[PDB]
Amino acid sequence: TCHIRRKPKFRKFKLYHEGKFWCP
Repeated sequence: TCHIRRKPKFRKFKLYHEGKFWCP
């Protein structure tokens, strides 16, 4: 599922260890 208010952008580490959810 993909539901986010602020899509991922301008980030260094991808899929880091912070909340399992990567899909706006």
